[PDB]
Amino acid sequence: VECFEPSMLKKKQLTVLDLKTRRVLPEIVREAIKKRLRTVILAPTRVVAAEMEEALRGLPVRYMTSGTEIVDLMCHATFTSRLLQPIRVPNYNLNIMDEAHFTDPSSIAARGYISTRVEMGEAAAIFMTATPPGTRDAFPDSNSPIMDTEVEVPERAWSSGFDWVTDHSGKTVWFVPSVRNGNEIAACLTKAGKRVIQLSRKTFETEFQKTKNQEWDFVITTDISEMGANFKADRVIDSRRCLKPVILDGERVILAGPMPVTHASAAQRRGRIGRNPNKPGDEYMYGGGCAETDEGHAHWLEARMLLDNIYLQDGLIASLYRPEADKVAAIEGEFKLRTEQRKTFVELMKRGDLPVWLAYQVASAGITYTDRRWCFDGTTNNTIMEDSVPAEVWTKYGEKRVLKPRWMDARVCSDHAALKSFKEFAAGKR
Repeated sequence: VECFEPSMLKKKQLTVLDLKTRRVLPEIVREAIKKRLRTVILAPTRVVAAEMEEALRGLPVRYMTSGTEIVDLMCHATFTSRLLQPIRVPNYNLNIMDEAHFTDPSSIAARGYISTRVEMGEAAAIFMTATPPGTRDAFPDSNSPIMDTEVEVPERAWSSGFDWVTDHSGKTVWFVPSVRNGNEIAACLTKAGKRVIQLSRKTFETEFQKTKNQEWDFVITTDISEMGANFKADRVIDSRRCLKPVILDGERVILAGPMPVTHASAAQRRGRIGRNPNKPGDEYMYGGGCAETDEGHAHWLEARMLLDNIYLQDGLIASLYRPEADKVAAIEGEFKLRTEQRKTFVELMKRGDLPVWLAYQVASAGITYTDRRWCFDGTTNNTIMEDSVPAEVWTKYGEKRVLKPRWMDARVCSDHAALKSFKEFAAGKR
């Protein structure tokens, strides 16, 4: 609940610790070592993993990010990846997930595996988050009072009518629905004389350090900053919008929206500020309402794809964490692959860096990892565009062909670097 007690470490217990790194995590870790409980600590990002190392200095933690530790620490994604691969992973007696609201498929699957293990009676778990899966509170308490204001927020370059944006003399974190959208606002700001840092999923791990090392006026970020990113800011501007990956007719993935964020997302975005007890009056400006946009969101179907392929016990398939389990319509076990296709599936996701859903379509079709023929033999309306002309690649055979994947997932080309990565894939370069 609000305070940790040693009883939470008992098998069969699952606790949502709302709302840390603190001396709280070290407290938990000390209690776990004293009880000789084999423990995992799951961090959302490497940035958070490094922060954790700092707080846990002196404690026997194996950082998978003496030689003899009984506490392991790794990223959410790493845990789930190790589960899916042939790799032996301990049946941890205690599972600690930090920023346990993370809606990445790997994170959802991890919650599912972990929560099933506690239901079986095999482990305990602690899910640490200010915004539990399921929450409807966009305005949770904070360390210091926040001034909340509903206002029209620009989503395109502007010149007049938004003076409050540029008249501010402090530091602002501005949440946008997409990289491309952030690029436009960033350009507008920079033209206006501001110093801007941009953050997204693919750049976060390396670019977040700029917020410490460089002067800045605005951070333009996608939803990746909802996962414990700490800024020394006094204002958040929140579009209150996101893109929603959606599977259409079981045959394609589109990026729907922009559309309203969940209450959890809004709460996390706002929670970037109001954090300093000695600094009341941080500002949260928000530009729309919330909605349950995690319903029918592809990430929870992708989570099922992952979990269907993780062994737990003969004949058993882990269920999603119950508060999240209605976000997807699927039959448990429907995505279970046989050993060789599973291996292909994993390789497409890791080395291939393909979205889960796409990796599944390819693997389930009996295509081997290196066989890229599918990247070119799709229908005309699957052609991927580059600067409003069909995108082209040289195949590993040396033939120039139009990128036209058999299965279309919009995430493969939603911004320049995504397209650059998929073109390299289609070319057989990884």
